[PDB]
Amino acid sequence: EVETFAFQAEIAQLMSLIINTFYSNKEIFLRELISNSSDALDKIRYETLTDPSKLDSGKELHINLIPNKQDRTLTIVDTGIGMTKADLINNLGTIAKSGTKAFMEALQAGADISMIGQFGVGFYSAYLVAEKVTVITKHNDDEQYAWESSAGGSFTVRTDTGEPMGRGTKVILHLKEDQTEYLEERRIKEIVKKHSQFIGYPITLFVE
Ligand SMILES: CCNC(=O)c1n[nH]c(-c2cc(Cl)c(O)cc2O)c1N1CCNCC1
Repeated sequence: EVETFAFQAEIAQLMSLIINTFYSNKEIFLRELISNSSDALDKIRYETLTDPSKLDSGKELHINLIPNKQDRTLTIVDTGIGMTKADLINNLGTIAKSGTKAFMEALQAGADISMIGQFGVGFYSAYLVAEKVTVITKHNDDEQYAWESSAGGSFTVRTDTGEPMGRGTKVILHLKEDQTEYLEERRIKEIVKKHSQFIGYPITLFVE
């Protein structure tokens, strides 16, 4: 059923640095998420170039944004390659330990946090606005899993006999009391227009 994993020390440190460092420009989280989705869609597209069956689990490659003012979530869905359980345990497909190192040094030499994605650990910026992050993922070569954490040095993984998804990744953000602007139509379109206007895949913003 539910396995529990400790973050490597370095991720745990990045996460804490992200949660505590005073830093106003929290909007970038959306850009790192959308850009992760796009990377993952590149990958299923690439793979399909040589094997068309790769797309049997769905041929539309797209990114939806789904706010929910009632649950206080913002969900980013994509029809990318997805991750296996191994990928979810191994820092969500990232090279997060070396990447946290280069980010740490960079930060001490005058990066700011908005530059997190140049170090390959953009996922973690989700913790700028979310108290808890659940990732659901289905890869063609594995079953559906949900990865979850509220930081604090640990994460969980479990099989998701929830809503089958076909193929993709779904990042539900459970937003902090004071970051509900990220749930407003007006405010999301603005961030997508500003940081994510040249993404090679349709982005749909759902309405409620
Ligand atoms: C090994 C093949 N799978 C993937 O690469 C993958 N599948 N889904 C994602 C993904 C990860 C995050 Cl954090 C996200 O917000 C969206 C994604 O699609 C993936 N990424 C995106 C790039 N960083 C590594 C994990």
